[PDB]
Amino acid sequence: AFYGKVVKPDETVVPEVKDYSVIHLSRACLNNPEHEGKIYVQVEDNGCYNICCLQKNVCEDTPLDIFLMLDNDVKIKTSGSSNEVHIVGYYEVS
Amino acid sequence: AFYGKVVKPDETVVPVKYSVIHLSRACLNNPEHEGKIYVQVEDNGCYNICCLQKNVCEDTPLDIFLMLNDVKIKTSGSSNEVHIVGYYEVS
Amino acid sequence: AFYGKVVKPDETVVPEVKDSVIHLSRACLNNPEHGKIYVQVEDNGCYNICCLQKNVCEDTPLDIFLMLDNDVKIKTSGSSNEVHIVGYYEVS
Amino acid sequence: AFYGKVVKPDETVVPEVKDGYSVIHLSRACLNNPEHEGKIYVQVENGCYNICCLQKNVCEDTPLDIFLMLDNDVKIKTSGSSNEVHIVGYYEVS
Amino acid sequence: AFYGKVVKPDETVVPEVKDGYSVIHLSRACLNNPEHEGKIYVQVEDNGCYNICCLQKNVCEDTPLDIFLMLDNDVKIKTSGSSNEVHIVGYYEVS
Repeated sequence: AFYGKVVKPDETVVPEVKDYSVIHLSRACLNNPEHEGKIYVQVEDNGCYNICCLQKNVCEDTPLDIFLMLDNDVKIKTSGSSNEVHIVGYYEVS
Repeated sequence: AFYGKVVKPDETVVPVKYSVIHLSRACLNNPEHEGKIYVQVEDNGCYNICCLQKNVCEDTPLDIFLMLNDVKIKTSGSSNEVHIVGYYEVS
Repeated sequence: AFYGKVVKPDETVVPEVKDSVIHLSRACLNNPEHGKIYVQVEDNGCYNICCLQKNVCEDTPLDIFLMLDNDVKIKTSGSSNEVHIVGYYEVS
Repeated sequence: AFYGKVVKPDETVVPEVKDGYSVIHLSRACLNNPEHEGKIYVQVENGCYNICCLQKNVCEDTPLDIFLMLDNDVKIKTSGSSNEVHIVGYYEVS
Repeated sequence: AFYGKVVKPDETVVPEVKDGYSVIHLSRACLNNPEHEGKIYVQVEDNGCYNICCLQKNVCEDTPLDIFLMLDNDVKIKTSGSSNEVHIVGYYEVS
């Protein structure tokens, strides 16, 4: 079960639950970005923690290994430069 | 069961030997054009898996699973070919 | 079961025990202001698990298993910038 | 079963086939005090695909995750600057 | 089951065999406020001596690893190059 969402800045994504109690993040990647600053991908659980940092041309992508419980209503957001981030992974149970 | 295809820029790849396919690397090959190039997956939308650019970053390892969901692979960006490599898998 | 802690410099953290094992998945800086900073675990001996700096490398993935019962310890050493540890919990 | 080979430039490696083991997994590639400063590719041969790109004092090592079928008598070679490459992995069944 | 060792430059390390577990997984190699400025390689022995990674003071101080070593093979780990210690960190695993 493939998972993918494009995380627009100032849009907070709570991942939709197809079927699967958990979600696994495998990749984060920018998309021909315009703003030239760093951007953080964050999960809100509480507390709000940085899972990765992208800064346009220097580092446009990074692998991930993040498990998120969907029943825990985990939240995903960007905070740095105003750029969209492409999340890619797969669904998983418990 | 080894998997490998060279993705020409103006070519969209649909990978079915096994049920799922695991991507292990995308890598350039003596590229000539200098801009960035993205590797993309289409499964209900079109998502970037990685970004490659001559000199800056010519390859990256991958850990992406795709259900053989009639997923599609394409490159976007520089007029450069990209070597996708991985392996097949059941369940 | 998601895990996350912000390890302030000169605060030594023993990870919270959600009802047994913990896997470290990421270490990452956060708009740092101040050189290198190391993330360390003190399992008897004290081992560097990763190295972060302001401009060269602000985050890195991790793949570390830690026993919570073994009272393993986490600390940063070097430049005084906060580090976001992120991972997930696991049993046995 | 540990696997290790030094892939000299312009010498084609077909990994020795252990009886019992059918597949071989590549886990890491790394340079060794290289002399020529150009880039070098590691390749596997249906077709001949670049599995990694290494370069002196720029990117000397990389992790790998390549499974190769031993019965298919697949081939490994480096193609670029005249530098040797250290492949490390393990033998495996199914 | 955590594993960690600091490989001094003059030392060949054979990882301790914790019974119950059979394999050992290397997760990281990382320097520790190094003093010498040359590059240093992390190597595994056996018949051969193979480089798993390369570390240097200012350019690249750590790298992730994903190396499986069978404890049955009593493999050896050493660094060769600049006189710097390298912190190997990982965990034990069964089968």
